[PDB]
Amino acid sequence: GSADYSSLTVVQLKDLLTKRNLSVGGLKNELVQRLIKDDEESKG
Repeated sequence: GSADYSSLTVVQLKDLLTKRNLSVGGLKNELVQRLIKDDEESKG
């Protein structure tokens, strides 16, 4: 009922990815997919 990257504004998606040593390349949805796809995969 909250999630994170789910749908931040392109400014936040770029902000977390910028600080994540990983930027977001693509449209707003691509940004959303980059954070969630990168977040779902990267996780011990």
